[PDB]
Amino acid sequence: APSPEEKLHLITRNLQEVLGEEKLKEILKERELKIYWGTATTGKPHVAYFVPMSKIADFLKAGCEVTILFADLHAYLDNMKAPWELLELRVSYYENVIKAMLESIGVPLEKLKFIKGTDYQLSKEYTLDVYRLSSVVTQHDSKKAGAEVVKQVEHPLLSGLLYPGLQALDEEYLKVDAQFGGIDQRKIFTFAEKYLPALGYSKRVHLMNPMVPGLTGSESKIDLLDRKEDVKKKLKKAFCEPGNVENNGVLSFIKHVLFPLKSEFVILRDEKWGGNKTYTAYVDLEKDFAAEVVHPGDLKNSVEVALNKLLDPIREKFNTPALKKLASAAYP
Amino acid sequence: APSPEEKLHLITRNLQEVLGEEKLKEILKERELKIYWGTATTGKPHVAYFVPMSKIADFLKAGCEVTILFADLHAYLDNMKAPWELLELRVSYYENVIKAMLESIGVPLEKLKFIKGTDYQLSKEYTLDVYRLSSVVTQHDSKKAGAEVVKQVEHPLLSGLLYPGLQALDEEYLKVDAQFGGIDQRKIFTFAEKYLPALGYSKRVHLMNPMVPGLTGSESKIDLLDRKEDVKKKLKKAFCEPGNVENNGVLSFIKHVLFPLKSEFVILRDEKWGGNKTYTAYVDLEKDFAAEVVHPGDLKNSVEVALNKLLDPIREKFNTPALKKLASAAYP
Repeated sequence: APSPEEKLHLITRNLQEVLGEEKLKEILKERELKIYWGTATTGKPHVAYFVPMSKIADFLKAGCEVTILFADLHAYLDNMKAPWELLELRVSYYENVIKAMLESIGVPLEKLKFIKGTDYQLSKEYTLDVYRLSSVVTQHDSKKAGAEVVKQVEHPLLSGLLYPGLQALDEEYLKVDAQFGGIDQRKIFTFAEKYLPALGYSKRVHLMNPMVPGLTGSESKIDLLDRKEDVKKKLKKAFCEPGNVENNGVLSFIKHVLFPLKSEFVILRDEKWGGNKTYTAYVDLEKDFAAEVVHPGDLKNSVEVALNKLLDPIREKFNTPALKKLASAAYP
Repeated sequence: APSPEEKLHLITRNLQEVLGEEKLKEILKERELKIYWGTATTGKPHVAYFVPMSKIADFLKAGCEVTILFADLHAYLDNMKAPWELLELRVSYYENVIKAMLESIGVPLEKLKFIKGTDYQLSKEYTLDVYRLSSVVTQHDSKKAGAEVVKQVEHPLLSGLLYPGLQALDEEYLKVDAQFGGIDQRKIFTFAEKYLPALGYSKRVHLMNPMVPGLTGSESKIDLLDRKEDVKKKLKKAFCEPGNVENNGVLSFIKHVLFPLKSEFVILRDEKWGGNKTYTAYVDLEKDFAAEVVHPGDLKNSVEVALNKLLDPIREKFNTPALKKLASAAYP
């Protein structure tokens, strides 16, 4: 063990949609799945970044080979004045924060690979394939395909129409069986399934997470390096309506990040209201929240303790001289 | 000699339009002009190809450094099934026919350079600049810019929007001061003058020939290798209306190809109608044609003799075993 059925469950739990189940099962009967996930390197990640990271951890725990693609070429093109280093210092900050996050979750990293787009997206073979793609991709499909995902400008750039085919070719050049992302990427993924065969390449399996509401919703966001006192204050302002299970950023963070750690979640609650309870199925926590026997305040306190456990080793790592230095440069 | 004024006259005679006269004169006060001209390598050239070749000959005679860019990458992308070799055999046919044409005109070739697009259009620096261009070129300007020139399809390809910026970057990567082409390329040329500075590169001088009506007008066309008997028959079917000087493919071929050889043209005419006459100014031939004292038949006979003089060494070169072989392969 784990068996092919167990691997399939770990790979696909919590996803909104799977494209390519037939090929996914054929691969898992024989060998480990190869998957990539792309990240931008521009913003400053906050605790929402744990939602894709929780699936990356699942893939690693299932035995998959996981490549994380850092989009540095794209980052430079959306801010060409944005000085050289600063872009690659931010790539380096993202690489170090992802490693720390996965170490905190607690998964084996031997099969995790980090690649930068510029490592190969300017190579002659890849560029020739981009030209081939431009000679079969209609201008329509590229906008259609990119109908969301591409930031929407008034005088839109050519760059926008190139994005979908570059993402498709990354599947082939990273030599993976599958790409993971969000359901908001669905039209990019179906574009890749249509047009890779035109170039003689295989369509890939596509794994799509839901768009998970933010924890604070339901700067102002909890940064991965925020200290305990600010985690505490920001979570106490989090929206969390009593009995609301359908649209609740606190429950969503438990479903997608905290419950999966050990397939359980501890609610901290005063003895007066029943004392602590350990849930072994998310649906059971949902039922009690909908019944209003788990109060929002207690839900938030329960998330605060578990989240601070996840953040503690990351904050400690980033307070060493070498990473404290990097964080300041990447984000003056 | 020749002086800067003489070079300017040879470079710009017969053009429809010059963009960049100020920079052109500044360069010719100091050094030789560097110019490129691009050619496709797909069709089978016919005698109309002498119209751009006559300007290439002028540039060489003026002392310019001339680069001819063979668009082989573009040729492959518009026919990817179109087998490898066959595309490059056609590049080789075009290289050999241009050399023979210029040798027949009689110009020095020391400063003529042949480059294939694939020699550099897949290089990392060039590709990065293509991505930079895509991040400043609006999708509008590229279609606007490409409003003619790009073959017009119903479900148009992305490839079409890339063409104008690739042509612009060729100016920089070929390290020229100027690009020559047809007036039908004007919107591509003004695109290059707008967007090269965005990348930190200089705008170029642009030299534009008119769109010259075909000789036969005014397969069915005279191929550069057609034998004398077929030249004769095809020219006798050429349209050439008596007294018509404004739209006359026979007069246009004389203006753009034959008169420039020695800045004269001999009309062959029977003694009954005045005998032969040597014109030293095209306007003088135009006046006599408009006066109907040069008959269409005599105009055509005069072109037949001069054209067969131009074609004779080309036909002889292409009848050697090595070039006869190449012609058949390039065009089964």
